Amino acid sequence: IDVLLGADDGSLAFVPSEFSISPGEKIVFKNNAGFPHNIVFDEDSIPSGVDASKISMSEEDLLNAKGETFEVALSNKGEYSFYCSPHQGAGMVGKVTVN
Repeated sequence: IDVLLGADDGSLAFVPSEFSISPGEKIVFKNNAGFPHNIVFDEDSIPSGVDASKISMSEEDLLNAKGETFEVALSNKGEYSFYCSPHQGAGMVGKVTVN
């Protein structure tokens, strides 16, 4: 599934922000608008036993250019909360469910 970072009107959102995938389905996060952006999984808000480091950007890492992507595949089932660190307070947050 593709997810935009920034809406086409410049809104600081993931599009989509809430979505479900199957195990080992790839997510491609694509820099769209209002970058730089990143994708961080909340270590307190992912399935038990998952290593956030394996699936997230560092807080300090950025995608700086239009069309840069970060791709990830999730295998454990459950709910995963993520956010964009520089824009978290703006509400640039999301949740994926692996079912």
